[PDB]
Amino acid sequence: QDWNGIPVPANPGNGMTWQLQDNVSDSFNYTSSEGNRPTAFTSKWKPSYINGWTGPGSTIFNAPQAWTNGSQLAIQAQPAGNGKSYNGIITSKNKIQYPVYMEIKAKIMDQVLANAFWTLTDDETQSIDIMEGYGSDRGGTWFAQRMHLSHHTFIRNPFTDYQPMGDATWYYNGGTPWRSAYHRYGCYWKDPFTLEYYIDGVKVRTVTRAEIDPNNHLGGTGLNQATNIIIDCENQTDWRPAATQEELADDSKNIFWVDWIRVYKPVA
Ligand SMILES: OC[C@H]1O[C@H](O)[C@H](O)[C@@H](O[C@@H]2O[C@H]3CO[C@@H]([C@@H]2O)[C@@H]3O[C@@H]2O[C@H](CO)[C@H](O)[C@H](O[C@@H]3O[C@H]4CO[C@@H]([C@@H]3O)[C@@H]4O)[C@H]2O)[C@H]1O
Ligand SMILES: [Ca+2]
Repeated sequence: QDWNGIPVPANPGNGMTWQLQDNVSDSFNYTSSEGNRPTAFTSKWKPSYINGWTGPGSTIFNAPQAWTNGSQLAIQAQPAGNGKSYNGIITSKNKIQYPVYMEIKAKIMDQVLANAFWTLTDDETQSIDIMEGYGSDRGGTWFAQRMHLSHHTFIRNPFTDYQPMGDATWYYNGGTPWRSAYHRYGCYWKDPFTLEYYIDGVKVRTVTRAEIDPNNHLGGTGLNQATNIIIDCENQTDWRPAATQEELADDSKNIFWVDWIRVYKPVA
């Protein structure tokens, strides 16, 4: 695999080591697209959201915009007309649950669109955002230069959304924009109350119990459910400027590239 010899940066415990979870890991070293979906892909992933929802704001999730090129997954955006985009997404066919380390090597788009690697339960109440980036300087240099590290707890009806909002939820890298290179974005979901984030193999943030669910949307369980993996892009016009149609058409800038995803659990 692509990550051969790259250590897992999280601590598996004394007298423990890390073990790869095959069914949610992929080096994406195959070619695939709409009408050419091989087993290497369909055994693990589907190019759609976890249900029929087509995305927030000006997003239109669309299967053709997820594909692979022999070495990387492309999560692509396209013009949809009427101020909207078509947006790539994949989701896992298999669930994961703490304790679990999950990491991608990826390069976000030079777009105002969100690009994210995240989890979401079938009931849509629990989410971890391993990363959520906004690449273009047209969205503000402040955003282009920061990576969002967060999680959500929801009540579905009426819709109520909690995430931590402390300054440490947006991680700065000296002014280098995140669009400029591939980085490794990782998170150890250690238990329902403990999340650690890792960028380029370095621990950059720890979230503990008080920040997990202070409004009690989950009734005291914390982030405890088996959940789905998602990698997507979104046109989040409820709070972001809309992408222009020409930006969405520019294929030198409209692809969120993921070289690989790897997932491990701690073992003796
Ligand atoms: O950028 C990546 C993500 O980052 C953060 O994680 C965000 O929290 C996440 O947005 C969320 O994704 C899901 C979970 O909660 C919201 C949210 O936008 C989303 O789910 C939809 O929420 C809307 C309400 O705003 C609806 O409740 C919708 O329900 C659907 O209703 C019908 C159609 O399909 C089924 C769905 O449940 C139903 O039969 C939710 O899907 C990302 O931005
Ligand atoms: Ca690869």
